[PDB]
Amino acid sequence: VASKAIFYHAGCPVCVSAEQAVANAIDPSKYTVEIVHLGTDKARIAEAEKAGVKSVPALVIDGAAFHINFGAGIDDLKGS
Amino acid sequence: VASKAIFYHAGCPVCVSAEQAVANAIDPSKYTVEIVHLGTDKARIAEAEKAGVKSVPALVIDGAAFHINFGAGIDDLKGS
Repeated sequence: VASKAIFYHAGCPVCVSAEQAVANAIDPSKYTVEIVHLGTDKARIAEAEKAGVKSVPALVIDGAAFHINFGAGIDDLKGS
Repeated sequence: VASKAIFYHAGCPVCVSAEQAVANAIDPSKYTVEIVHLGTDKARIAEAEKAGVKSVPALVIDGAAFHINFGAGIDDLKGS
């Protein structure tokens, strides 16, 4: 087993930077990196709200969503 | 490699959270995390600027600065 690290992002440039660097620097041995793309699935947005994802990209560790490099917020994805 | 990750903080509560989770997810066996406290050395603001550190609780990996959940603005600790 390992710790849980859920990485939410919408595929934004800033998100790619965090994914490529930080999310790849994290080893699946200690932390299971679960990347969730919000740039297509609008149903998972409701999940992000409750996960603690208020911006992207967000690294949810133990429930705490660390928003690494503010590219877009969840409000920016929340049109109507 | 064993390049260092430069973590700038200011003693704020957010520093602790980032240090506990993120700074252990990126262990020194991969990247040596260097804890830089601007609360101790104030003349290091000029260094942070050139490093790319626009805000505290943030880490610089191989040169790329990533702000963890946006800790505190560097200009919040600075006047003019």
